[PDB]
Amino acid sequence: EVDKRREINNEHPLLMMPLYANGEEFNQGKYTFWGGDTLTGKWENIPDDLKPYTVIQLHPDDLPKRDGAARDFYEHMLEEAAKYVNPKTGKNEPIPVILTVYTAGNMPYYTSAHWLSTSWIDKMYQKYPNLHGIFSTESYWIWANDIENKAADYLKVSAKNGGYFIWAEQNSGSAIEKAFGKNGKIAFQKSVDKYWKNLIFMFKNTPAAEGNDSTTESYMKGLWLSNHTYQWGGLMDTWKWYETGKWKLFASGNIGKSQGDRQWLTEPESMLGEEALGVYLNGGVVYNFEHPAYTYGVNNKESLLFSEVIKEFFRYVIAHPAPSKEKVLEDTKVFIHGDYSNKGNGKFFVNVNTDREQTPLYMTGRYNVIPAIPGVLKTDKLKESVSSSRIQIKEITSPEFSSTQARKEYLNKLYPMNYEGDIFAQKLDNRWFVYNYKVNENVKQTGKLKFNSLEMNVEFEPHTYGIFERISNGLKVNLNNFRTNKDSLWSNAQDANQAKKLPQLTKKGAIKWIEEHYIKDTQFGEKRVTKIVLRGIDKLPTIHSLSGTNNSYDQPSLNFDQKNHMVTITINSNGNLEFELHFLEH
Ligand SMILES: C[C@@H]1O[C@@H](O[C@@H]2[C@@H](O)[C@@H](O)[C@@H](CO)O[C@H]2O)[C@@H](O)[C@H](O)[C@@H]1O
Repeated sequence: EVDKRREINNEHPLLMMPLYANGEEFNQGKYTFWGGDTLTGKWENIPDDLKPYTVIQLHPDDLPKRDGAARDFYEHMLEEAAKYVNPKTGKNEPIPVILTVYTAGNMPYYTSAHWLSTSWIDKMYQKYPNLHGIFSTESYWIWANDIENKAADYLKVSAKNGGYFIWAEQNSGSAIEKAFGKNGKIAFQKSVDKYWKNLIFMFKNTPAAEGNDSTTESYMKGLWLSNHTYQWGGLMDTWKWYETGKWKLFASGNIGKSQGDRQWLTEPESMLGEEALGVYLNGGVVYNFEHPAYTYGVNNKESLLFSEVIKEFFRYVIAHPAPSKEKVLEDTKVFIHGDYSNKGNGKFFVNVNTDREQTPLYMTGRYNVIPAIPGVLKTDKLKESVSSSRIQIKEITSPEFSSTQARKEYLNKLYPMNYEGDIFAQKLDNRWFVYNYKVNENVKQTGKLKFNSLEMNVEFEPHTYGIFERISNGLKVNLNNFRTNKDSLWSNAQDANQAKKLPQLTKKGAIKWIEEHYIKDTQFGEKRVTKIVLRGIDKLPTIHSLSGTNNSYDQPSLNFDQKNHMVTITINSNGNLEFELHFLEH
């Protein structure tokens, strides 16, 4: 094993920071990125506390589809990264980079990445110590005849150099199963046997109409737990709103895949945090997002989605490392072996822990994410673990998984009910994680959570998550319900028919909209109410260390009922929020 170029694990998580090449400007002799970020400027902007956990991911986007274009662009940017000087200290501090080397099956009619040989990648790794890895993303819809063979070579060249091969894919058309050899293409299977410690496997939740979110995430987790990948994570994509045909928030009717650039702007900001919790709570540690202009920003500035949701979430997962492999193994009661593609794909989990076929959220944390690996793989390394002795490893073809009802009846024997209410909640140590699981329905949810004898009842609007930690002197609360008003994008359309017929915003138009109406002159959402009721409290709690998104919250209201030893906390806000309540139990 050659020494790893960086650590990627629960204590050293990874936020990929995408920069997409502007191929139009490349044709004009310029080296630029869509949205106006620069490599140096973006890196400089990254808060210093996050720099150790953040890597610039170059993507070749619409560079010309000809030999040399991607190499030229990439070499230019690798040089810029390598030569970077920290202005505050005058020292050369090479910027860490991941290159996107494979996408859309590397077809020459789809991507300039086609013309990036493994020889060239090896050369770049050897020339640039700051090249930490290479990335393959989104080939499920164009599963090239040699994709597994190519993937083996990317993993091997990364292992040769101590870098990581990172692959983001969704289980559409059995993609994840095929990657590991389902249909007899076993080169990557063999590569992973040798080099899994240099592999990161991520979901890519883009193709949302196909509903493969839960099954792909199950596989990512299972592959990690069974030593087929070093770590896992996910790429969470606001284009899901386009893929599923949604339009104005909460509006009825479906417009199909007709208004892409309006659609990728509309997903509520805080919903990205809801998605990211599924990674974190299940031991994943690598995070990436699209569309980058909305999820990260433009012109070397942070979007509000980034500053108020993603940045704060990522800081949280650094301060509170995700559960380790050992911990997740100890907690796992059921591990599935077999192909979801033969058991309804995403339908497998509908009415088990997801509320519908097309969602990136869960409706209960009772089972967490049930880990699985494809049928082609073996569970030998899983069983060799000192931490796997109490796991029931079950074939997906088992009677226990034959129907929705059978799944719950089986899982309920091993995963006890641990809260009440129709809401998502999951407990880790002294922390309850809660969110409203509605996607595009304006419906409040309620739940009853306990910390031993202390009862906490919550009421949440959609697009709201919270983290409630019992601390020695009371409760720490982190709340995020940040959701700006996107109705302006949908003006002039009273119904779905009209919305479908709107003029296209276009890619350039959406970037401009972000600049003119999101980075500045933002149409913030209305403050909305969250309720928290604590029962079993001695005296009126005190509030401490209150902070959050500027101008986004009223002072929380505390109403203590001495006779009933309870307090009702009413919050009116739209943003991230943090505070501690200090109290004793009765
Ligand atoms: C092949 C992929 O292209 C880009 O993503 C596409 C988006 O640009 C958009 O068209 C959505 C629509 O749902 O589909 C995408 O496939 C890249 O961002 C991605 O990394 C792939 O290269």
